[PDB]
Amino acid sequence: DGIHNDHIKFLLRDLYDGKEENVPVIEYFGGRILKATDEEPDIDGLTASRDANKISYRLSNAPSANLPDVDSFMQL
Repeated sequence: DGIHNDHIKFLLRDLYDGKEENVPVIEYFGGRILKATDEEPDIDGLTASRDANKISYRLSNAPSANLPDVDSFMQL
């Protein structure tokens, strides 16, 4: 703890000038998230709609073998 806290202190004082208000805050300490200057789904076999109440994703019922990564589909 000691070693880490000297680090966060050293680090605050050296890049936040004491102001812990400057230290950004997240819900839980998890993995960084990817920013898209797009924000629009350029994804095949997937359609994307939304209101103020609901976001709709649905995948083409066409038998064609074009669908999103199981990975991508969950990042979304």
